[PDB]
Amino acid sequence: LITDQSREEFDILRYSTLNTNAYDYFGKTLYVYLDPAASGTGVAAVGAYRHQFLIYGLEHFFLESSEVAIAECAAHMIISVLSLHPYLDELRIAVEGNTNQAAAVRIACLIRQSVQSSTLIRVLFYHTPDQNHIEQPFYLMGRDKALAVEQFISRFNSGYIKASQELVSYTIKLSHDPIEYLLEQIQNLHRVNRISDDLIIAVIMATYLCDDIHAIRFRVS
Amino acid sequence: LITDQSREEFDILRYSTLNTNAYDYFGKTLYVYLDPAGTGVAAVGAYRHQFLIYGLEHFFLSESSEVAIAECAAHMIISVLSLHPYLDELRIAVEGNTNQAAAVRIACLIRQSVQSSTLIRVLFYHTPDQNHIEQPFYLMGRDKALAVEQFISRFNSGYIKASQELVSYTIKLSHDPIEYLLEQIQNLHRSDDLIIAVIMATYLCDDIHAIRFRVS
Ligand SMILES: [Mg+2]
Ligand SMILES: [Mg+2]
Ligand SMILES: [Mn+2]
Ligand SMILES: [Mn+2]
Ligand SMILES: [Mn+2]
Ligand SMILES: [Mn+2]
Repeated sequence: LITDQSREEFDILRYSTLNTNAYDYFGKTLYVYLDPAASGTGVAAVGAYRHQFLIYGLEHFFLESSEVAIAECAAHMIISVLSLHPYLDELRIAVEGNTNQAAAVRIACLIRQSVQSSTLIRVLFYHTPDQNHIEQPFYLMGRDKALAVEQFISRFNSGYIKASQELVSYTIKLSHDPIEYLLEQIQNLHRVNRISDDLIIAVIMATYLCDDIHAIRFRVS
Repeated sequence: LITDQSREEFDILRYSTLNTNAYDYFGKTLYVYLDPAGTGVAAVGAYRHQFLIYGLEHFFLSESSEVAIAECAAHMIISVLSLHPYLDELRIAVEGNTNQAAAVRIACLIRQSVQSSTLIRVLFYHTPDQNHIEQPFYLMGRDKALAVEQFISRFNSGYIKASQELVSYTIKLSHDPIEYLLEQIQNLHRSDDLIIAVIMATYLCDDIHAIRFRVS
């Protein structure tokens, strides 16, 4: 399914971002995605380097309002990633509103609040047309899922997704190695009972939406 | 000559060997080379079909000329094996083109420094001379060209990489060992004593070289 060799490499080879002053080959766009949800919240923040993908942040979160914390957990990850990578100059963010578009709306709003208080930046959100035929800041996930998974798998096995040394994770880092933790969940992927899959799904997606195809669904919030 | 990328990537891609606990495709064997007099030493191993640098030394030289050279080489090694327990054998080549005899003393001294300090199989590269005496040194001739060609070809293709925590005692704290070798890499056209040590180490990792290594 997913090759031991591809997994190993993912583990023992991470990109030493803080080693160079030559940024001329990395992205400048941080792309982030979050699965909200007994269950857990997944957050992944990725960017490009040459023709490859760099994971800069992972959160997986368990539980005053669910919604205020969820927002704050993610805003915290972004302001730290951004801090460590000054070549970044734009945030493209996608919030899965799949079980409750209502809540996810506020969560978008809240994240932007937090981030822009901290730091000066472009902040766009994944905007999809609602029921009154009107654009909102949530991702409704569905028929793409399959392509997205079958894409990562392949991208993964060929070594295109790489972690960074200085990857930020305030939820996972004090208990596990973000990356080994992630692997336990990649190890668990299947094509299409008790298997929290929220971290990996968040990764997969945050990697799929970076294309040109979706370059326009992101829009000033 | 060498890509602006293959450098850039060397700088920012290093093996983090201690999150893994497989070592299923890790080179158990560690290859070491040294060029005597600037003197240069390189500890090198294999990952799958690619190479890693584990350790690096450029030492400048009070008497007992051969003892310092060897003692320095040895310290690196024991530091390096201590960090990578999967390492279980040792293939050391000691260049000797000025004096061949002094090459052989340095050989035997390194041998003693290690086996005193740790229990491990240790082979040296051998070469016949006047009397057909298979003697524990490597003589470096027409191959330099070849070996270096292979190296360019390998390094551009991204197969020669560094361990994120690699040993250097002779270098590390006013210079970064990686940046330090890297400046010597931008020099090569087919002083330089370190990179030659690197070029040779990797070169000797090849199966076609195995029988030349024996128990000293
Ligand atoms: Mg640098
Ligand atoms: Mg591991
Ligand atoms: Mn979900
Ligand atoms: Mn979920
Ligand atoms: Mn020499
Ligand atoms: Mn020399």
